[PDB]
Order: sequence, then C-alpha cells, then structure tokens
Amino acid sequence: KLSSDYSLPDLINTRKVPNNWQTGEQASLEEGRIVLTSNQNSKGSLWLKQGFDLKDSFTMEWTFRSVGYSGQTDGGISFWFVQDSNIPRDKQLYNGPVNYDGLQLLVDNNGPLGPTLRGQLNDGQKPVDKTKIYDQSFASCLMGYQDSSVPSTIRVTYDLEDDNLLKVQVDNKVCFQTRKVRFPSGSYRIGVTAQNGAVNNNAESFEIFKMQFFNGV
Repeated sequence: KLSSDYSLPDLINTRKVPNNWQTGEQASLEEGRIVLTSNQNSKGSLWLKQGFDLKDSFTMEWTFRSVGYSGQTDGGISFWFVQDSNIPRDKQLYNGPVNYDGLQLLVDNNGPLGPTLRGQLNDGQKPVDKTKIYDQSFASCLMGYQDSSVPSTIRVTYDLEDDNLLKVQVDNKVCFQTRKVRFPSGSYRIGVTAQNGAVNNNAESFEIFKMQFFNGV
C-alpha cells in the first residue's frame, strides 16, 4: 500500500537528490543517505515539496542514524507532520517550525531522562515554549540512539478507524501510543530537520537512509 510521491527511494545509487524532496541549509546527499549535519554547529532540512492531503489513516516509516559523537548536547533530530500551505518557513526549533500545527517527534538527549524519543503537539496559534519541551511531551520513551552501528526505524501509524490511534515504534518495539490526538483533515507537510548545536565542539552527524509512506495501516 506504499505511496511513491510521498516516500524516499533507496538513496544508494541515487546521485542527485530525488525531485519530490527539497534539502536546505547544510543537508546534502553523500553516500546512499541524506546527511543533515556533519560540520560542527550545522543544520539541515529535508522536506517533501508537495503537500499530503490527509483524509484517512496512514503509516509513515523513517530510517535514520547518528554518528561521530557520544555525550550530552543541545542538538537533536526532529520529525514533522504539521499542517501548512507550504514547506514551513520557520526554523527556530531544531531547524524547524517553532509555530507548528500538528506533530513533532524529537530525538535528543538534553532532557531529564537522557536519550529519548518524545511526542510534541501544538496548534499553530502560539509558538511553543522551548524551555518547556520536556515538561510538555504527551508521551515519551527511553531511546539509545547515539552512534549505534545500525540505523533505527521510527514507524508512525495513525489508525483513524480504531478511535484514532497514534502509535509510534522504534525497531518494531513500542515507544508509545495515544488516542488524545486527532488530526483535522487538511494539507500536511512531511519532513525531518536537525542541528548539532555547539556543546563541547561536537560534530554529531544525523543521517537519513530512507522514508516510506503508506496509505492505511
């Protein structure tokens, strides 16, 4: 049930960035992956050009890794499913929109529990208090992500016909789920952003190996 216009092919043997996606800031396609960060204090975006018209259920699988640094930082990678009439112009929150309307999934390790993958909601009306990110997650889970030889796959499933289940999974292992989130039908934006910040002069490099978008669950 895979959808091509909203997915990212095998980047191995892709030499030019696929035409249905746009990169930004220091994001380039190196070697079978889109490297979002790689120089000290870098940032990178990678978003779909066309907007997804959400009416029914969906499954969204991201595949990523981090390399080149072990230790605490204010860096992080975040995945977005946010309502907007184009690629979000705001970059103030992990190289992404601080004033979003939908879902942010943040992988970082600067919070009270160390490495996590967390859930974050806003409605577009007022931007989020970044100093409150960790107090304001609707759901989270412990998640070693730093360096781990193999990439992790985050699987986001939204099951409209089951009292709207938002279930996130890391490597087929349940990270969290809820029914407190019901996306109103609209045109949504899909992308990932990152930054490694400045702490301890780190060069944490975030890589995107693939992303798959299915209609339905």
